[PDB]
Amino acid sequence: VMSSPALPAFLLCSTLLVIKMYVVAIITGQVRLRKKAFANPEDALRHGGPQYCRSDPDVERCLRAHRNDMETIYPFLFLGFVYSFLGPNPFVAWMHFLVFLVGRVAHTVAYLGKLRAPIRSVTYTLAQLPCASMALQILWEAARHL
Amino acid sequence: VMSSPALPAFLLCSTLLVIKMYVVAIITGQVRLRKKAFANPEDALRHGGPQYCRSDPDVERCLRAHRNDMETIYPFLFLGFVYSFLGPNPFVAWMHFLVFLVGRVAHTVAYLGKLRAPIRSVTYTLAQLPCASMALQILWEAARHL
Amino acid sequence: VMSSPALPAFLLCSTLLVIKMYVVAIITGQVRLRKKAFANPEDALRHGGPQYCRSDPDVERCLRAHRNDMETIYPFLFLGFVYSFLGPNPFVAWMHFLVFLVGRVAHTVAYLGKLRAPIRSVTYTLAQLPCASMALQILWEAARHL
Ligand SMILES: Cc1ccccc1-c1ccc(-c2ccc3c(c2)c(C)c(CC(C)(C)C(=O)O)n3Cc2ccc(Cl)cc2)cc1F
Ligand SMILES: Cc1ccccc1-c1ccc(-c2ccc3c(c2)c(C)c(CC(C)(C)C(=O)O)n3Cc2ccc(Cl)cc2)cc1F
Ligand SMILES: Cc1ccccc1-c1ccc(-c2ccc3c(c2)c(C)c(CC(C)(C)C(=O)O)n3Cc2ccc(Cl)cc2)cc1F
Ligand SMILES: CCCCCCCCO[C@@H]1O[C@H](CO)[C@@H](O)[C@H](O)[C@H]1O
Ligand SMILES: CCCCCCCCO[C@@H]1O[C@H](CO)[C@@H](O)[C@H](O)[C@H]1O
Ligand SMILES: CCCCCCCCO[C@@H]1O[C@H](CO)[C@@H](O)[C@H](O)[C@H]1O
Ligand SMILES: N[C@@H](CCC(=O)N[C@@H](CS)C(=O)NCC(=O)O)C(=O)O
Ligand SMILES: N[C@@H](CCC(=O)N[C@@H](CS)C(=O)NCC(=O)O)C(=O)O
Ligand SMILES: N[C@@H](CCC(=O)N[C@@H](CS)C(=O)NCC(=O)O)C(=O)O
Ligand SMILES: CCCCCCO[C@@H]1O[C@H](CO)[C@@H](O)[C@H](O)[C@H]1O
Ligand SMILES: CCCCCCO[C@@H]1O[C@H](CO)[C@@H](O)[C@H](O)[C@H]1O
Ligand SMILES: CCCCCCO[C@@H]1O[C@H](CO)[C@@H](O)[C@H](O)[C@H]1O
Repeated sequence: VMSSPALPAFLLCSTLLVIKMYVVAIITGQVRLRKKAFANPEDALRHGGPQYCRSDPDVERCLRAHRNDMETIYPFLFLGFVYSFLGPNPFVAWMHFLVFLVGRVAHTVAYLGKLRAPIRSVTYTLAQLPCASMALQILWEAARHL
Repeated sequence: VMSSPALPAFLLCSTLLVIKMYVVAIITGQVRLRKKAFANPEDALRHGGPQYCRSDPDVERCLRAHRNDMETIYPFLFLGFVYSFLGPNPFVAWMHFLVFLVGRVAHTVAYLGKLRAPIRSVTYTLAQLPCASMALQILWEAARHL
Repeated sequence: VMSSPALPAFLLCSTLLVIKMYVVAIITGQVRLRKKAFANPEDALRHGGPQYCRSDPDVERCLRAHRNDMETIYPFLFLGFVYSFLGPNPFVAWMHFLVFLVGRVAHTVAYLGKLRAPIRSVTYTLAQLPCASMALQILWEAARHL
């Protein structure tokens, strides 16, 4: 974990974000149970009957939050890991990881909590900024070593 | 690959799971062809006409299995890789990877095979357990190096 | 970045592909705005009224392209990284990464541009070939170190 000074901070933030995705998965399951809205007939038949194989807006919302996480957090897992080894300024790297962590936690709160627009959109944008920054830095480092 | 004693086992299990996801992708395509259920008008027009741009429950099921894989296997690729470098007991690490591999293969069989509830849900839970375990271990290691 | 001769090429191609996924995300948002097709009532109410919380075929197409990217590019991020450290022939490794990069960029163009079948399907197949190749190579290396 001490292979680079920024690595511990990266691993802390990334792992917290993975756990945060698992929290969304757990919430999704609980909403399915509460609202009796199952994706599969085999699930529905165990939990009240075939009529409960149905869509639900809250389930769909949970799935959107989880999908958006997959569209954003998974790239961060890659970019942040590589970036940790490019010798960035420790504080600067910290700030990249923290902005992503805070932005993404806020995104899930804004999504699942149905907060007014443009709160969710702003949190998404905030979090994407350090990702764009790391991506460009990796490009320069990779290109110059070709 | 010998950068850590647990790494070969991790790389074997992870790569098998990636191949298992590709198998789901291949099955999905075959179901689309068999059931004539295409997502795109350009596909449908090559394969019988515009009426074949349509949803199908078996195609949707394949997509759910693939999506669930993305929600679970992708985090494992990250967590398991990092965990391999934290000096875990070789046998203990093996067990983490094997439980995930077996649980996830069983999950796909239970999903695509339409096995009775709660078989699929149990396989998902089984496989998530070693992921939660690795995530916590990474948190402790990262935090203590800050 | 010089931990292995193939690594710079891998990091260049992978990071470009992550940026290419972000481009799809940006396009998706712009299509939502242009076509007034929002996934969430809170978005719709800021942008003209509740009737604009609705699906749209172009938005759905963008989401399919992005999802297909998640089904294919994310595995490449893992496989290509590991493969970079297995001492492959530099030119051979380059070719694996370039075929994936070109195939995937072409895939997005074919998907979003609604090009005739089987153009998109062929680009997908082309790009999967080096992934299958790397996966098998990782399997052999991992297995022989057990
Ligand atoms: C900077 C970056 C780097 C890497 C990847 C993506 C991006 C990136 C690119 C673009 C955007 C990006 C693009 C449109 C954006 C925004 C951000 C924001 C914050 C708004 C809301 C505003 C502030 C106008 C408001 O409502 O007042 N719009 C309009 C909008 C609103 C709803 C929907 Cl569904 C789609 C589009 C956000 C990003 F994170
Ligand atoms: C432990 C862990 C670590 C990390 C991430 C997630 C989790 C995790 C957390 C919670 C669960 C978790 C939550 C509800 C669960 C289960 C597991 C299981 C196995 C059941 C079925 C039972 C056994 C009751 C039955 O039917 O008899 N329920 C109820 C249920 C059933 C169907 C649907 Cl769609 C949603 C919820 C599964 C997990 F893997
Ligand atoms: C080789 C590999 C390695 C790893 C993972 C997957 C794969 C992999 C496996 C299979 C395929 C794979 C499977 C069916 C394929 C193709 C490739 C191609 C190119 C076609 C179009 C043809 C050429 C027949 C035409 O239309 O003339 N079909 C038929 C088809 C068409 C549309 C839909 Cl929705 C589903 C299936 C593509 C792959 F990339
Ligand atoms: C990481 C997981 C974050 C979970 C954030 C959940 C925010 C829940 O927020 C709640 O949402 C309800 C309906 O959506 C509203 O009725 C409540 O007013 C609101 O408190
Ligand atoms: C990694 C890929 C695993 C593929 C597992 C596929 C299991 C197929 O299982 C089959 O499913 C059919 C319909 O779903 C049933 O009619 C059959 O009884 C059953 O054998
Ligand atoms: C990485 C992002 C790639 C973007 C490729 C977008 C290709 C757009 O292609 C355009 O699509 C329109 C409708 O789909 C058609 O009407 C136009 O003829 C076509 O030029
Ligand atoms: N897949 C996204 C691509 C763009 C994006 O990520 N937008 C942000 C800010 S508006 C978001 O939170 N999207 C909601 C979602 O993905 O469900 C979408 O459909 O909107
Ligand atoms: N996205 C999941 C989150 C929870 C989850 O992964 N549940 C397991 C056990 S019930 C599952 O197999 N879900 C089916 C699916 O994701 O389609 C869901 O909608 O259910
Ligand atoms: N999830 C894919 C699995 C197979 C696949 O990736 N097919 C390629 C070639 S036909 C594709 O471009 N699929 C379109 C898509 O995923 O939306 C599907 O539903 O088709
Ligand atoms: C998409 C808008 C976000 C801009 C990200 C800024 O990212 C910055 O880019 C500079 C030039 O590449 C780099 O020198 C710098 O290290 C990086 O932080
Ligand atoms: C979510 C329920 C799964 C529990 C995972 C247990 O995980 C365990 O956690 C302990 C305390 O952090 C660790 O000491 C131990 O290494 C780890 O295997
Ligand atoms: C799914 C069809 C794609 C085939 C990928 C070919 O992949 C090849 O496999 C050989 C045998 O494992 C390896 O010796 C070779 O390094 C690899 O490039």
